[PDB]
Amino acid sequence: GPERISKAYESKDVRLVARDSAFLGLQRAIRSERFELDNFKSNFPYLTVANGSLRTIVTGLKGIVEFDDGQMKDIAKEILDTQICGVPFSQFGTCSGSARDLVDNASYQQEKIIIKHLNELFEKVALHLVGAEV
Repeated sequence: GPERISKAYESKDVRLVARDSAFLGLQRAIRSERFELDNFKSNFPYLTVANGSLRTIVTGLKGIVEFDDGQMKDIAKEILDTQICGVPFSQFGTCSGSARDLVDNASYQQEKIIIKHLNELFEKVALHLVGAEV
């Protein structure tokens, strides 16, 4: 007998509870979580993917279009598109041996300007952050 039973949860305030969950999705987006030159020192090109934060905050963005249903959804698309290190998110999802040789030839001070590309990038994230003060 291949039958399984599951406990049923009470259903009440489907939209109200769902709205609260959407709030938490934005919270993860605010906390962020990314390693810097400490591990990007020698493993800069090694960690190309791992749901670092771009994909997780994109899920929260889906909840934004569903509840707000405004032009904020369009702003979310722009947030995904960004250039860091002179190359877009598309060329920052993989490792290249051409970029591994360039990194080694560069020093820490050169990586400091590269981390600055990241610093402004963080600032753009804060621009969508002020979407709660409106």
